[PDB]
Amino acid sequence: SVSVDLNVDPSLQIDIPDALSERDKVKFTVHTKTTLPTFQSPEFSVTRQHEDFVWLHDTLTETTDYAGLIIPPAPTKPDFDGPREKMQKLGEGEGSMTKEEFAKMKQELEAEYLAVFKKTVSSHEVFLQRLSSHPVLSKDRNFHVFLEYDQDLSV
Ligand SMILES: [Cl-]
Repeated sequence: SVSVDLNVDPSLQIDIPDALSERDKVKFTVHTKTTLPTFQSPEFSVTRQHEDFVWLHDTLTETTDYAGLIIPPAPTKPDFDGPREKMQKLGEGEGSMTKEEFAKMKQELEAEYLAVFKKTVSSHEVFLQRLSSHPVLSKDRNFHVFLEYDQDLSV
């Protein structure tokens, strides 16, 4: 009854193995392993912010030679407004609940926050993996710069 999709020595693999939120602004570590000779080394990482993924998506959709191609959708902007607001209300209510109840609700809201964080990391990673598997878009020079250039694209 085994039913397995097998991957053997893939040429280009991109993941986001770690991410940082600081006052709800996210820095994604974008990590590439590749056997392709078009990259400057076989394994490397860069830091990216959401705005950089939007730059990349916009650059690809504005490339007229890609009119016949399907560009994968941009990841959505991280949004922690919900759990953050609940945290602010909770903190204000600390005096009104037992220490036990507070600590339980605190850990629950932290779990909420983490779930939002994981989902956005998913939105961002899937986008890059969809690009990597496209036989044309994976070769795109702007996609390469996005993966390889270890400086802050925004500033
Ligand atoms: Cl952000």
